[PDB]
Amino acid sequence: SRRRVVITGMGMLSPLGLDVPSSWEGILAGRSGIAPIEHMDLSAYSTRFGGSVKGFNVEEYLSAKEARKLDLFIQYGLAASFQAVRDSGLEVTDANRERIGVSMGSGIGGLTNIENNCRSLFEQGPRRISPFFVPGSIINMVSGFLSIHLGLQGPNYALTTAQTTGTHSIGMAARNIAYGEADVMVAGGSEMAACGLGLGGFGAARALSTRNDEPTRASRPWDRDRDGFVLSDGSGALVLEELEHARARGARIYAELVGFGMSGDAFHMTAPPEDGAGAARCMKNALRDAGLDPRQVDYINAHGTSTPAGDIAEIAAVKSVFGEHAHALSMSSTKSMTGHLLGAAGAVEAIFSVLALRDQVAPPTINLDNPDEGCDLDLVAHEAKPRKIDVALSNSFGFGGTNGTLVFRRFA
Amino acid sequence: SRRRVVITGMGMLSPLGLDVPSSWEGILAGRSGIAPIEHMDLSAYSTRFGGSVKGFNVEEYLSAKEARKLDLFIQYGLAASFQAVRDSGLEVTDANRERIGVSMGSGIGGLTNIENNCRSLFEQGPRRISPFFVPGSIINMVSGFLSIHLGLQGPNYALTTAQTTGTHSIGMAARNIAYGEADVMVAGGSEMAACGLGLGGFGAARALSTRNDEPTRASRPWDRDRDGFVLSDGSGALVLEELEHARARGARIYAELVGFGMSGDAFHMTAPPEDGAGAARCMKNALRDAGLDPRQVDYINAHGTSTPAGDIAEIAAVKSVFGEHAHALSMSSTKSMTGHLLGAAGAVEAIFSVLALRDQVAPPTINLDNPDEGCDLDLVAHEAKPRKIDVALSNSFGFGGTNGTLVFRRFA
Ligand SMILES: C[C@@H](O)CCn1cccn1
Repeated sequence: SRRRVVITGMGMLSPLGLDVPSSWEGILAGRSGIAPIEHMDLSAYSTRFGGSVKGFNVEEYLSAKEARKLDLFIQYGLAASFQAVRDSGLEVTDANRERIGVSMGSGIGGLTNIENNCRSLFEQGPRRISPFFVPGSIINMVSGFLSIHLGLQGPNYALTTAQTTGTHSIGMAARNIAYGEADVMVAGGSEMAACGLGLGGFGAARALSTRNDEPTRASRPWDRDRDGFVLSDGSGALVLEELEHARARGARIYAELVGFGMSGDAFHMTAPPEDGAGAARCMKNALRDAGLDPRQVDYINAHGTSTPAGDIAEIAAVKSVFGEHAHALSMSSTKSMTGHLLGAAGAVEAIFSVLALRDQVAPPTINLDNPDEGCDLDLVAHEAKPRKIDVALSNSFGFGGTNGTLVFRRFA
Repeated sequence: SRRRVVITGMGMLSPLGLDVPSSWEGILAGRSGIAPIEHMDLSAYSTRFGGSVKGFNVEEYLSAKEARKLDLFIQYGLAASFQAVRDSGLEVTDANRERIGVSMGSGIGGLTNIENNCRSLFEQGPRRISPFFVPGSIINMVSGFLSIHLGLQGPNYALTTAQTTGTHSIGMAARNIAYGEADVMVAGGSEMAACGLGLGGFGAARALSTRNDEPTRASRPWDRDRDGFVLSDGSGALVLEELEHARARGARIYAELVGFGMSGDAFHMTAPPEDGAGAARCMKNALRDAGLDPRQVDYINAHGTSTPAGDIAEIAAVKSVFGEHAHALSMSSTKSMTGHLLGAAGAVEAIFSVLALRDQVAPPTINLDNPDEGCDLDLVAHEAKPRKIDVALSNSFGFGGTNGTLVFRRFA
């Protein structure tokens, strides 16, 4: 019968910090992690900035020998996973290793490594492709490498659902625990899409902000002057654990995961429907799964991408789901500060939602100077808002019309 | 408690055929789908052959214009998915569309597209990258395009667990139905990694057979002269359906999906442990999940990739799990004929497992001329074996030590 699931550990690399506390300090201070990209020459590109992880030292985690074989998205996902496992205090033993699994996902995976090997193939020949090309690039190898390093023998998989990946990863990992397939899961996502193919491919779709001359103001969810998403890198990981398992070992519990929703839009390969119908279906599924009155929702960490169509679809979905209560809850987009971590967005934002519960504060939507037509909810413009938060919801929406919603609540 | 899950539709593209019945006729005849790869200069490569899909006409499924947007692996997954839904006879309606979802995955995804867009980026710069590069390449677009085309609003996601993808996709879709999150799921996987990067990437790891002189004899699982796997393309899709839902509409039921196992080896990035400990745990988990004794198993569709370490690990796992029943079951590798479809392997092999139950016949392991040391099980060498089959397993073992097992049972 369905077990309860709590959060006992969290880990992060983001454009605001090399761990959770440093990132959250930046979130609550309204700080932007966005800057001109330094790691490559983008003069031929329409977008030349994004949210880089600054000063990442892989030798805090892995030998230089192993790090050299692994795409940055794997290095970032292992960094966040190791932080989360250490934060949990959990000791892996022969008695429990078969009951601990991992579900760390990515939207795009090891595009930097694939591009660099493609360069070798075309400039030199196939004999110069790395022997580590496949295991160092493919998306399931955060789960694989974490399992090898920590001895995790539970369910071992990876989701790839574009910008919904981190939220789906955490929800499905929670279902694994709820249904008794595991007692502990490390779940979340990682992304490092800031290579020519990533910036070029999103640039070709004209999906990205082109505010090159003022990168910290580019990400402006629900602002009338928004012009697309800001591409960002990093990772979030959470240790999910069955409630009685956590209680038995005296774990510190940050919050309980009470609800998860999925829905498909079935509308368009890339565009969200203007009325947010799929997002509304998804939230309603999540609230019913959590056994809640929608009026219990205090805080929503929106997807809030800073796209014209995305941001207004989310307002429409929240109004449809919450009715008059839409005007009482607080909703913010932390992408205003972090940018869009794609398959890691739902993972870092789940962590921000749990910290909103721990600290009783709604993170701001920075850059919300002139709310657009109909964007008239409490969007926590400019500055963090201390408030009562018993229930927090984190939404994600992606290409393919794929939607996820997580519902967290205070645990006493 | 849990609902029962049955298979009511199947669809496939393989090196043997452009549908299930053509592919299956090849399987029972012991035919190879392996040949030198055409319309591609592989002079500089150590492997020049594989399993291609021959004569695929995407305009049976999509307009030319929609097809131009999508990588071949997405085209192949949509072909299998549309076939499976047609084969099921299911009528999607406003009354059931929120109860029908999709989980079609891929191991490596859009390599061909990445390679072609790399060419443009390196030669001409980012302004020649296609606008559809991202949504036409990412792994969740089979699920996305299928949901949009058929109006499916249920759970919409995509797994990527390397060579385990198709098995995990089917198993987790079965969990969705069993636990009441959906009544119908389209599940499986697709792959087209025959590009410079795929042949070059596996080649650099010296993982591929290099038997260029006799491609049809390259894939020789458990044979003492095997020298690595054969890379193959295609797709498999199954319609999974809650039993009472199938019975109410008069569905044709092929078989019941009674068990699903997952485990992680936690051993090595690409190699299984010599004793197949992880594969043994995974099969034991799948049998416990089905409430079956190892002695009830009649037929195993092996992962059976034709790698030195993989093939011998599976023999050890089967001996461990099955004890004095290990010789009574029949175990065959259909990869002897199809080669290794990577993330689609588990999907086409679940279909072959279901058809082994329908037709009471174990498919052959072709090329098994000289069984290796300790390879003394009933490996169905050379020729199909009519036999009693009530319970059939299908195993997948992938990079990162990720394991999956499905258990199918005759339905009457
Ligand atoms: C001082 C910190 O960077 C330690 C990171 N860490 C290594 C394993 C788990 N957390």
